[PDB]
Amino acid sequence: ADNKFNKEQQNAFYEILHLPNLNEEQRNAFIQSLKDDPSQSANLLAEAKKLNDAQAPK
Repeated sequence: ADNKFNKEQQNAFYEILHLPNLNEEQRNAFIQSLKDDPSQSANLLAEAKKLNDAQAPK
């Protein structure tokens, strides 16, 4: 849990962390990037969401 994020950054953080189809590697990667530059919240969340969706078992 991280409380240094306000709203969008926080949603992005927790959503990326929540993404089940996003493996620990990429999850921790996007999380790291989220923490490194919170300004990329929507961007990283977008990439992570799209990647999570793409990596969704089919």
